[PDB]
Amino acid sequence: LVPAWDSDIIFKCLCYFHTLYPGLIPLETFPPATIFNFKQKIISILEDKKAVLRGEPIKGPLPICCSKENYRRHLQRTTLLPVFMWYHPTPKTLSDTMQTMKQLAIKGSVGASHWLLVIVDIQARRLVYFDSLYNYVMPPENMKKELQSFAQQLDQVYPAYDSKKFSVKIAAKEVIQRGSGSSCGAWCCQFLHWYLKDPLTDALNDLPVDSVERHENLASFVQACEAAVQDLPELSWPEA
Ligand SMILES: [Cl-]
Repeated sequence: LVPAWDSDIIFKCLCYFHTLYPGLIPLETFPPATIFNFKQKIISILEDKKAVLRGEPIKGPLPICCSKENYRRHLQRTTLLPVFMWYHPTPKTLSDTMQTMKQLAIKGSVGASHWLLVIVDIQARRLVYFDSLYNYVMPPENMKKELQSFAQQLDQVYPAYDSKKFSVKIAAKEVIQRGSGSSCGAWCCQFLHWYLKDPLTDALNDLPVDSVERHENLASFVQACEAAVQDLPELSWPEA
């Protein structure tokens, strides 16, 4: 009784978050990033930011629902990439992950599929990894090491003025989404909103223990989001 946010409603919620926090670029979720290509996707966005900062053309392709001029403006302004990752345990490649996702979508079934969020905070030079199921993909200390290596590539790809290094944070210390099959999308957008309000958010440590109470507060958050996006344009990037 707090249902599944698909890629559509996650996208709209991100558009809405942009209008509150312009630094956030509302990256599309169709087709989404995966465990296999999220690094390439991020690198490619930051190379496009660098290009735009130099008045150069961009490479990486246009988002489907965004004009070229508007995308450039977003890339210029953005200080935060919300990368939504669609995962399933069975597929072993990008090609198979894509094929699996298309199969469950064309059946409208859920499966063992799951949303993760990686936040690239460019201002703070911080990678934040949020898994509402704690270790659905791999243990957190292993994700940490994998992301620290990634963080060193980003130091080369997107240097700071003073060689300040990208740091890594694993957000969830425990399973957050307790006894719920479907709430992973919503949790991702809740955590993102907390982070936009306060990048040093302790909101995950401050949760109620009671799983039901927790999911009621989330149901609140979800209704407030659904109200705010009701009138907002469909399949259409906000103008930066
Ligand atoms: Cl932006």
